[PDB]
Amino acid sequence: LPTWSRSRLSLSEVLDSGDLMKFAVDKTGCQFLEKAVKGSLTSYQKFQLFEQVIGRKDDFLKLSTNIFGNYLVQSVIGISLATNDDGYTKRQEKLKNFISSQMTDMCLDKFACRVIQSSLQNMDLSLACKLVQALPRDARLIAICVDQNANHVIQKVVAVIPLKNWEFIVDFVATPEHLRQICSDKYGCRVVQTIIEKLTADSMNVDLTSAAQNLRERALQRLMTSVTNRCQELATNEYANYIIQHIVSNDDLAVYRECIIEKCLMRNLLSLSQEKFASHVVEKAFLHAPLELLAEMMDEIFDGYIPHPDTGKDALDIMMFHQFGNYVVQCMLTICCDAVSGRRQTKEGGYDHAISFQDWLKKLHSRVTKERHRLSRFSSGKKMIETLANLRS
RNA sequence: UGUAAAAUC
Repeated sequence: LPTWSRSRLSLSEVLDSGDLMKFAVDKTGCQFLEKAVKGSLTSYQKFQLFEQVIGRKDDFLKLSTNIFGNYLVQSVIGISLATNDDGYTKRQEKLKNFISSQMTDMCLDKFACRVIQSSLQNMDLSLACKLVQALPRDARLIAICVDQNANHVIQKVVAVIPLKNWEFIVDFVATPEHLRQICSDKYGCRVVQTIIEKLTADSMNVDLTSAAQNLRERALQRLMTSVTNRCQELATNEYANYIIQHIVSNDDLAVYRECIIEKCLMRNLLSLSQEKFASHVVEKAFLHAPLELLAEMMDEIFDGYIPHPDTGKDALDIMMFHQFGNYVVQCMLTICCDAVSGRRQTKEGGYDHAISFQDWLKKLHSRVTKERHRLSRFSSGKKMIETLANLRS
């Protein structure tokens, strides 16, 4: 802090001194400015703030990447946008040019990415769209998606910019090798998740024109083709299993839920049920499958696999006592008890499938009855016994 | 008996 600067200090003093940049990167100095710029500003105070804070590229970049300064930058941007005077256009154009030119570097900065984010939602839409065009289209875009901070720029784009402007991001991410890298990442998955939700024709998109719905659909199909083509890899992955679960769980993605079940899960239920990550996906599939697929799933567990040649152990034996598989059997049982007890719809496709649920329940009850002694050794076993006991009444 | 995210004074 400059020598000449103690409480009861004026904003004009700071602005006139030429020492703003020193205040803005200081904890106490920036604390002062942040409070001062909330008050009533005259035209000239605003003019000076515009010039010193967002007027020259280097100082703007210096403050934007600063732990304290980035807040002041955001406040002054807000004030610039609220001041519809004659210099309005030149200021917003300049701000767009500054960020545009250092896009990647600002995205990857812990503090500057915050400046990018408030600019995206606050700037006039037409100028915010130009910021989006400045996103990199190479390895650097993956870098942004997998960064714990930068990924939020992409999420903000998805939230507040119309799809046409970021369609290149959808196609970039659907590129097989990009999808593999991004979906194998903790933060990269969050980016794909938010895109999927934006691209879903849910109650949140009813404000779209039909042309915009058509655009949304194409982008959805292109992304989902890539997702379903790598479904096996994604369903079993530590991070991307959550995405597959979301797709299977969401009624508004019903057709993709079915694609996944048919071409990924079916015939692999026994093995997937024994995976740490995929076992959760299998549960979701049971919970949300349409009746016809559900019947195939059940039939696969009860009679899809040949029992062990020596011991006579079947798929259901393995699963009941497996560290992860036991949760799938509990899920199967709970579905059946919910159906038979009315807690779950049994009609679907014009028909009441109650008889099928009773069928599957009887099988499970017969198995649990015969194995009650071994099952009572385990928490899962006791849970199933109790589930069945609570049903009788 | 079994997993992620929710990121700045």
